[PDB]
Amino acid sequence: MVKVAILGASGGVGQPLSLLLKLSPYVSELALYDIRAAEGIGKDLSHINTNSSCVGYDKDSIENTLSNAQVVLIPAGVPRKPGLTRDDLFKMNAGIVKSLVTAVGKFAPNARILVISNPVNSLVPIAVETLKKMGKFKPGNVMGVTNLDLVRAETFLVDYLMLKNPKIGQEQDKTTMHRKVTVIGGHSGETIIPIITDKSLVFQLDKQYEHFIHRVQFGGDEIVKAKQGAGSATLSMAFAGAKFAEEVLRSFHNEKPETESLSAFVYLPGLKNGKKAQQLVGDNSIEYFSLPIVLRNGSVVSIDTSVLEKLSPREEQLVNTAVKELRKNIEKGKSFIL
Amino acid sequence: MVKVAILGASGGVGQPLSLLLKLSPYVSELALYDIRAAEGIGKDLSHINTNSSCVGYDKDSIENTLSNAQVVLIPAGVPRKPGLTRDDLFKMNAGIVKSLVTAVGKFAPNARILVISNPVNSLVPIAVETLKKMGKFKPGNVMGVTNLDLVRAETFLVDYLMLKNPKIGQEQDKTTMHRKVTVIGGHSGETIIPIITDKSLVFQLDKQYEHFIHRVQFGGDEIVKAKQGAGSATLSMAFAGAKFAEEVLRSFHNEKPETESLSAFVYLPGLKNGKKAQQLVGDNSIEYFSLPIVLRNGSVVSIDTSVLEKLSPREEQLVNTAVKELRKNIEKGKSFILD
Ligand SMILES: NC(=O)c1ccc[n+]([C@@H]2O[C@H](COP(=O)([O-])OP(=O)(O)OC[C@H]3O[C@@H](n4cnc5c(N)ncnc54)[C@H](O)[C@@H]3O)[C@@H](O)[C@H]2O)c1
Ligand SMILES: NC(=O)c1ccc[n+]([C@@H]2O[C@H](COP(=O)([O-])OP(=O)(O)OC[C@H]3O[C@@H](n4cnc5c(N)ncnc54)[C@H](O)[C@@H]3O)[C@@H](O)[C@H]2O)c1
Ligand SMILES: O=C([O-])CC(=O)C(=O)O
Ligand SMILES: O=C([O-])CC(=O)C(=O)O
Repeated sequence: MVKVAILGASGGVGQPLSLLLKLSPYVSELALYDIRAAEGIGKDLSHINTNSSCVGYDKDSIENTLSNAQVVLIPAGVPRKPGLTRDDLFKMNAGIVKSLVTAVGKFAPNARILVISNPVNSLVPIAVETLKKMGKFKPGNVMGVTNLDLVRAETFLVDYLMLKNPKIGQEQDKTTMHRKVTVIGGHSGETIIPIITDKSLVFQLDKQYEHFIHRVQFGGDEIVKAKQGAGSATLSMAFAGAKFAEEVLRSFHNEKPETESLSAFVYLPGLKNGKKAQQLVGDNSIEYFSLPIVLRNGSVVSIDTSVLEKLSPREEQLVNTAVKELRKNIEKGKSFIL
Repeated sequence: MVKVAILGASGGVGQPLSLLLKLSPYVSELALYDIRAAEGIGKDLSHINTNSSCVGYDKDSIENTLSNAQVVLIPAGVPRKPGLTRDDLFKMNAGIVKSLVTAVGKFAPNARILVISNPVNSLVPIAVETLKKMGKFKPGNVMGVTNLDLVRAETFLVDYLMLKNPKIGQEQDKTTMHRKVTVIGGHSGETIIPIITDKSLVFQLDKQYEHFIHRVQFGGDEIVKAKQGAGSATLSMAFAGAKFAEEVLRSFHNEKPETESLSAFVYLPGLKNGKKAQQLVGDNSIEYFSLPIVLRNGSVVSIDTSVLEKLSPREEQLVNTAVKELRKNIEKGKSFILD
């Protein structure tokens, strides 16, 4: 059935991501690539008694890694650290994503590409425009992994209900809260739009609602601070990213997604209902948004816009703020490569 | 239901181990402790949408880490390195285990203590002899985690079958192969004893038997070599360690273990059928061996000796060489405390 490659497998995200993917029953080969250390990490994980073969490859061996792959996860990139501006991160990461995605376009042009590298809002456009340049772009096959934002929302909605109201918070199970909240937009504090779909819950949060919003939005900053400068979220990204990959993998075996309204940052003009999404977010030419997606054989075949149809006034304002930032993020991406 | 603490949570083994423990439905509170970085790693994991509450703690907060902990995982240690002698490696890890186990004795004396630190064969006797001296030693509660040996055995059994007979290789599920192989003894190449139960797997293996047996025993080395001196097994360890802790945690909630003949390195004299095990291994005073255990409520209540009762002439030969070296491993640990 399905070969997964992981480009950037040896990093803080990449190792535990590789570990979690070795545990997936949907994977048949697992290939790990990095500029260093991947062969040892693959060997390490090949001892695990799950059915997948796991090989890591050296820095000169991206082709062996990619050849025949159906899904390509990209945790490669440079993470936030104290000596580094957003613009530093943007340019270094843009080079990485370009080379790795050019490698995909040459060695496995049909694979579903799941981009973890940050800034997702501008690097996804880099991915797409690189593939378009190559004549290799399939819009269903390029996904910005924004699912860590959904993981946080689920977690924080329970943690904020516990605080306000130990009554209601008892009955909440963090593992199933995706029934009650959906995250859309982009992946930065200006662009993350948490949409509580259970309107009762919005009211029960009361004055903790605005804190909840802010917490989901700035979760990235929170871990950077916790890790005392040197480090960003790694382990929980690995988790979120493997969860998303597992939905993409499910969809090769004709199975229902476990997350209701699973979102990824996708190219609206190439996907069904993208034009309706554009209108619904108030901007007729915006090219990318993180929105709930429908998967078949690991490709996005439609966008489900339901969550855009019942926005509160407050949420409309979050959308508006997101759109204006996103337009700039996208343009910075496209123009770095055009 | 249960509070879990991880001492050494920021290391190569500890971070992935902590992530897997965050995903356990059996855990109420997950507490992480290291000489460095454990607070950020706890915060990172706290964002994961599973029900456990995860908090990390600085080097001076082992007190709050251990308070009400019922299960303590110890991945803290120094791993193998291109530089280090056997004896210098031992010295460093001995101090770390004595020190962390003392704190357990002081702040969570009832906890089930799961020792991942290596050398397991000597570090588990150090934890016991530390606890005895404090008057806080319960034999059911100290377990050297040897589960990675089982994991490799399961996996190399299939890898080796494939290359011999693909018809049968392909028939196997790497994941449930703890019904067809059980590992006993110690955790080192001289002490690991893979008992292929289901015998006709041994004849298909043919001259790949001695090759397989050796692959399992020297798994650690293989990773050290594959990581080109700079690290040992981490992620597979976190996996094998987390599975093992899961069986421990599972036994708190009236559930059968998922792993048949689940082994761990335990103190024979303090344990039901421990005497029977010593006889069956051909050493009446050997105080430690990794053997299938029965867990009631986190604690080892008996040793199941079945697996020693029926042994090939080759398997008794493996028991023999393991016991000789284990005596020295156990003495090397006991004397570190009994000095
Ligand atoms: N999408 C999200 O929600 C989210 C969350 C957390 C982190 N991130 C991002 O994920 C990325 C990785 O973070 P980390 O903490 O794992 O960083 P890291 O520096 O620990 O690891 C990145 C890895 O990428 C590898 N790499 C670099 N260039 C490469 C190339 N050309 N080919 C293959 N591999 C290469 C490095 O060797 C390293 O092993 C960062 O860009 C970070 O901003 C995204
Ligand atoms: N049982 C097994 O089968 C098995 C398998 C693999 C590794 N190991 C062993 O596990 C240990 C960990 O290896 P690793 O690769 O994670 O090493 P590492 O060096 O990556 O991790 C060691 C961690 O232990 C911490 N530590 C040291 N002293 C401490 C103390 N007093 N209190 C709290 N934390 C402390 C360090 O700060 C670090 O975060 C080693 O001894 C290694 O050989 C055992
Ligand atoms: O904040 C960062 O740089 C990494 C990230 O995307 C996150 O944790 O959300
Ligand atoms: O070999 C080492 O040094 C670490 C270990 O215990 C293993 O991988 O089995």
